[PDB]
Amino acid sequence: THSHGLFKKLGIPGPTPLPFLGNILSYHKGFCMFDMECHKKYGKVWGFYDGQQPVLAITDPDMIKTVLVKECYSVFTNRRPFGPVGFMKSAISIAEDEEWKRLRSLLSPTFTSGKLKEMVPIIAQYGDVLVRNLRREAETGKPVTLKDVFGAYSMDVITSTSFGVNIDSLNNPQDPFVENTKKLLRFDFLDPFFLSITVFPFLIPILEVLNICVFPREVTNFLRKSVKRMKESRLEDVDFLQLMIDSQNSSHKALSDLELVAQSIIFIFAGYETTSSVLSFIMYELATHPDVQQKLQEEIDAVLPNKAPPTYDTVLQMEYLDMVVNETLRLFPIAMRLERVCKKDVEINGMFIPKGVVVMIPSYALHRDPKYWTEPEKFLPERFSKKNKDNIDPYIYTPFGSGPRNCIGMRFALMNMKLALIRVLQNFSFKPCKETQIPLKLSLGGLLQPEKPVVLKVESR
Amino acid sequence: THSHGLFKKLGIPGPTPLPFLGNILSYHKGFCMFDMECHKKYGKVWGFYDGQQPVLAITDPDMIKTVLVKECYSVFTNRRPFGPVGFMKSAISIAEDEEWKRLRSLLSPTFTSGKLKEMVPIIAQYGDVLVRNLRREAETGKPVTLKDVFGAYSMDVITSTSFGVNIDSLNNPQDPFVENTKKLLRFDFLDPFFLSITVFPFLIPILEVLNICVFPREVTNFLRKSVKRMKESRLEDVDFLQLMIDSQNSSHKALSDLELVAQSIIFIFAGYETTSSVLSFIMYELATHPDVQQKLQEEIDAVLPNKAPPTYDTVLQMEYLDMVVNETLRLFPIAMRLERVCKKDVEINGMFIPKGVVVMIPSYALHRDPKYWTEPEKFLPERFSKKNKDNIDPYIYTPFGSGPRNCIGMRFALMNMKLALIRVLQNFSFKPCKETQIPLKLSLGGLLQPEKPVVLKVESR
Ligand code: HEM
Ligand code: HEM
Ligand SMILES: O=C(CCc1cccnc1)N[C@H](CS[C@H](Cc1ccccc1)C(=O)NCCc1cccnc1)Cc1ccccc1
Ligand SMILES: O=C(CCc1cccnc1)N[C@H](CS[C@H](Cc1ccccc1)C(=O)NCCc1cccnc1)Cc1ccccc1
Repeated sequence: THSHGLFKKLGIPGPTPLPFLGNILSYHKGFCMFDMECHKKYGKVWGFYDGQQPVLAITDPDMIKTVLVKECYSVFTNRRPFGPVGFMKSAISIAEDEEWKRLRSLLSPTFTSGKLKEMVPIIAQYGDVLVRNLRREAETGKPVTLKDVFGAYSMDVITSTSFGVNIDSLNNPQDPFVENTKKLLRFDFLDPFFLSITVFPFLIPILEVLNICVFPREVTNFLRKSVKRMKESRLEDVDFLQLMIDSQNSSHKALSDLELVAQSIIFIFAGYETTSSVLSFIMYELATHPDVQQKLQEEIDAVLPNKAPPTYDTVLQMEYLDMVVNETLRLFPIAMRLERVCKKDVEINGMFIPKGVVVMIPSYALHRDPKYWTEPEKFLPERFSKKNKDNIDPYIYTPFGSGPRNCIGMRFALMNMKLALIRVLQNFSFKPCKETQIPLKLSLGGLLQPEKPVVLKVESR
Repeated sequence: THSHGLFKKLGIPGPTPLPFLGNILSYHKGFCMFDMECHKKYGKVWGFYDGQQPVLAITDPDMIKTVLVKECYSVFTNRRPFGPVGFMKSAISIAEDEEWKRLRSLLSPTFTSGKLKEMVPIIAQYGDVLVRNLRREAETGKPVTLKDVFGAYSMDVITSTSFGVNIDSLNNPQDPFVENTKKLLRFDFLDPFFLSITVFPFLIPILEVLNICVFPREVTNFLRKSVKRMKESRLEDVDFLQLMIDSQNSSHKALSDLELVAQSIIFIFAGYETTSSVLSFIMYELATHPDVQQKLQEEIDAVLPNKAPPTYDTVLQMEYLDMVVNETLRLFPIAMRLERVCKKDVEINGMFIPKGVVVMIPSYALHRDPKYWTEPEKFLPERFSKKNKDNIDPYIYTPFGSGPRNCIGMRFALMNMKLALIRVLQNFSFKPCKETQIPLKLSLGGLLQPEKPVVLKVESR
């Protein structure tokens, strides 16, 4: 209990921390639930201890804007440290302060709406590959596991948009380029290893000296040379790698070759498990709400008659599609929490925040708060219609974060997912099976994933 | 050899580092000598590795000013980290960045020339106590160990100028207030413990979690309550404690009670072993250069006839006294090195310095460089006469450092030592004994102290 008396001093409420452990025994239900209960017992602001690390939760919308936007560069610039990360210290999502601001500048033009429009015909091709692999499992006439057919598509989109490799991953389950990227899995921070790091942060330097890394030494070594091969095989003869190779031919130093590999890995990590997981939560909400699934299939047939191919402009045209995606992200925000490290002794919105405190925003707990959402746990896509979309505080619904450090690929991800939904709904309908978990139970761990894999019926239109 | 390829890349020369150990095996001769040899083999700029920590030495005067003065706040603000320090993180000599700048502001008025003039009659009283204890060892007619009679005086000056306690330490060898302060000893950074920290910096966080501290848990606990007792016994009824208690009755927050204890300990640490050690090196240079000792005794008798008591104005009046003190500090600069941590990727005086590099200035090696000193190893106080004192680059001779982070007590220390020398030379002469080590050999460790304790003859005038 070295720093366990800080919140009691400031008068901030919170649960009682055990020595050394702090409040980590409360994670037995998961992040999403320890947050909802704390929002209940204590109100708009409270605190707790991840081991000896004090964490200050905030739920006031005006106070959130100061953290994420206003005092972002001056105060709350970096995320909660974690390791050992090895060379992935150069990834944008991990870099801090000034190294981060240089990386955010060198990679921001990579994610403009102009570059995204040139990636659309490439991503659309794997929508067609997604249909043929789903039509073979539809004539199978038995339940189809979503995260396998969506994982194959998300894998396909990543390998092509980031490196230019074009593989049918579902029909090439043993390709070298596919074998490595499947070993990249989302970090479970309530799992044994990362919990020990939370209680023993002093062990992080020991692991760094042993070259141990949370990113496996082999998948990283496979890409560190694949890039340097492609940087010397494409050279000389619209992928993320090309845009980064173009960037180092000009804040204010060019992207290094190892920094190039770091961002490529972070893009694969980001677009792989997120795209396939969100697409799973959407089809579960459509199969259990056939009214929604039918209405969306009709909007798709109006913009794209004769099962016409979707384009960049035809996708941004659909609004009920954007309503369904936003509503699913409300009930299942894959981030759950937003966090920033306080680097100074500052006073925001009338409250003293000392240096070293981790400020946290419980996104999951705010997405299901009745103070802003009518019938929160119900899947009602009408909240985001242009009639009611104005009653939504942009600092309560933050699926992609907010401020200068929000998700840099928010819009590649939306385009990637909407293109998949359109082609899938132009050829199939989705019914619930007997083994379909209803209602869906979230995993008690540190990931926003279903307890049991989603299984649905798939029929051909 | 994680970061052992940095200097080889930049083209900077330096000795070959072993894996993990780096260049630490070269410290078998000491700091002062590994520095002189490196100044020889490599020139004006070189580098080496304290374990995995790269250290860049610089010896160009214009490049030193940028580090210590110009880019001090922007780049080279903090010293080389070391621990575990516990609550002594709040000491000014240890605090970093903005916490340091706040502490330097709150304690700068404590060390003005105005406050020092009010401390003179107090310090002068223990000059008289120094004489009587030396006159009893003069009629003993046998060699007198200097660091025992000067340690008693330096102890006396510290307890009175910092807390107001007045003890004859040499005749009260068992006083509670004297027993604790004698347990404070200068850190030997070439000793087993601090060398292990250099090779295993990842062990510092482990020791911090076990409340282990390089400052003994007992001497610190004795002063942490002695202050809070005196802060409640003097309250309510010219010491360093009073000036700090006055400071917390006004950048820009008042001094905390624990921060008060931290600075008091750093003042005791500073003024104790330094004052007694420098006074030992001076009397050794006077006893082995009787021409100097006689000339100074005559200058003292001109300003202060009839063994008149020295005052603040009569001390600043003497110039040969100031010449002797400066020349002794040239041959024995107790700091040996000046160091700063580079916090940015900067380019100073036409050289790229990457982040995380420790910039080092070899003070001992520059004080004995023939490129600026004629006959460097000879004790010639005439270098600092107002005739030749202009041929001395203020960035080569830096016994008290330079820039915004120089020694805050440079001038309390000079006044403390000169007052002792005057009273001692007004009553005694110092002859060398048979056991007098001639020439004096410095210790092969990490401290600038004699191999054997200095022993001299003392006769009454
Ligand atoms: C449904 C899909 C996705 C969602 C919901 C999502 C959400 C988020 C959230 C909540 C953050 C943290 C924002 C904050 O801390 O304030 C974030 C950061 C980030 N995301 Fe995403 N993301 C998605 C997909 C992607 C994709 C496909 C990429 C591809 C490059 C990507 C790249 C990044 C990066 C680089 C960051 C860190 C930005 C920085 O630190 O400067 N994300 N995302
Ligand atoms: C012969 C006596 C002394 C000598 C030669 C000496 C020399 C030095 C040197 C070389 C430095 C480092 C400067 C740098 O890093 O640029 C320093 C720092 C310092 N000294 Fe002294 N010193 C002496 C006595 C004292 C005394 C009596 C005090 C009493 C308070 C004191 C207080 C300090 C402090 C607080 C610092 C750190 C300043 C900071 O980090 O802001 N020193 N000294
Ligand atoms: O720091 C923390 C908190 C540490 C902690 C917690 C509790 C206790 N003790 C310590 N967690 C994130 C840093 S690692 C993040 C992990 C990840 C998330 C989703 C999918 C794959 C991988 C990652 O690799 N992201 C790459 C890019 C990406 C991934 C997903 C969506 N968009 C973009 C912070 C973070 C969260 C979300 C998004 C980005 C970063
Ligand atoms: O950081 C370092 C380098 C660490 C390292 C080295 C090698 C390898 N790996 C790591 N060393 C100093 C920080 S501790 C200093 C120690 C000390 C010196 C003299 C007397 C008593 C105590 C201290 O307690 N000083 C208090 C005030 C004082 C003491 C003496 C003279 N004036 C003022 C830096 C420092 C040097 C000199 C002066 C101040 C600070």
